[PDB]
Amino acid sequence: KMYEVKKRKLEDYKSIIGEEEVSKIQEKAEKLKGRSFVHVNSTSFGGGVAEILHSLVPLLRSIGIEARWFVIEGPTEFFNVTKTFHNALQGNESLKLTEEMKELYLNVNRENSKFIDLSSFDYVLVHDPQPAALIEFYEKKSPWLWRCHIDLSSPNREFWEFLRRFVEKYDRYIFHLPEYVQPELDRNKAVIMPPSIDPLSEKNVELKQTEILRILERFDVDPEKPIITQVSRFDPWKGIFDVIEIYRKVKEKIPGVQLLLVGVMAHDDPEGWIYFEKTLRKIGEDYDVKVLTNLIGVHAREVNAFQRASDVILQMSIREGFGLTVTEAMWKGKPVIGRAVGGIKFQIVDGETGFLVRDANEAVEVVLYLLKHPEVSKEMGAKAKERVRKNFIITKHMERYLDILNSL
Repeated sequence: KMYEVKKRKLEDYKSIIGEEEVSKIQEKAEKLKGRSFVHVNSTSFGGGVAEILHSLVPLLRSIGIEARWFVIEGPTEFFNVTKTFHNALQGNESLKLTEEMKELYLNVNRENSKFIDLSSFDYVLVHDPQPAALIEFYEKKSPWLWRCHIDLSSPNREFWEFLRRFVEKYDRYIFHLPEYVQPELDRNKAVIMPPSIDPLSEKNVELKQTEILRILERFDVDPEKPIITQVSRFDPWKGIFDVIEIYRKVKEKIPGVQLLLVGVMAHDDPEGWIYFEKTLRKIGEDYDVKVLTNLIGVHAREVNAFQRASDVILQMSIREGFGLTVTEAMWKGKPVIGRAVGGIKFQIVDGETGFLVRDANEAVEVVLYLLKHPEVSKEMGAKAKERVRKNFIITKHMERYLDILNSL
């Protein structure tokens, strides 16, 4: 039941990246002019990958590459199975792979493969596990790349042994960061490509001051008082309780300080909602702390407003992937205080773009320092934006793809 998904042009980013960068990109694109580059995944809706593809595809076409995008479809059971796969591959050991599951998985993949001859494109890229087995139903005549968005450092063995038979047939395995790659795979075929942000999406586009204020008021956020923020999915290893504590320490000296705990989570995330509830219990009736989620109307655009209005942003994760929330904050010129883990450690240049702290106590002095030194804050912020502009925006993401395709 596979379907292809139905305006972004490199020109739209010229003002952001400069003519030089634009030429460099067009240069690399030249060598691939006319070639078909197709993407395959499981959804054209929501944020994350889908959101990026909605801009990346038209963006590639603007530089002359026949980029197309297809989404596989399947019964709800297929996704319950792939949901199980996702968790198992990321480490959950209590899950079991049954023959019924393998079959359903392979059959759904077999079905989707009938809709279009993916093997006829010059370059085929498959995102994540759900459609990895598509490479199995064609006569491979060109390069097939596997884009992995999850953590495969220590997978439930039986699920990985099953999936690797398909994955091993790809010419490249593209991971977010080192800590997520599966070390068993051929070293020269495994490649690192961090996720990126699209400066023009709802989450990152620069909002007008009137809109930001209209959003802050709607959520009872006072822009005239200090604001510290952490946007993250509610989970136990995100330092949410540490941030609450940091906020309380800071409040002893800056009584008007407000804390924004922002998070968007699927309804299919009980553990997340359970933690969300425990956070509200911990906070109690201190309403200077705002818990902002999609349960109560928070979406991309308001998350955008919350980050812009923040004086300081934190990311006290104990566990973290690349950490795009840090990328978003840095793009908005905000100094970020975080723990040196995953992409947080990679993105923050301590003392330059933000600060890497070890515990809550350090975090406290740094937010107080930043609150006291707005000039240092602006400085670090500008440098933080510059680092994102040169490394983690969608056009650099697209350029990384060109480099890969060209190396084939």
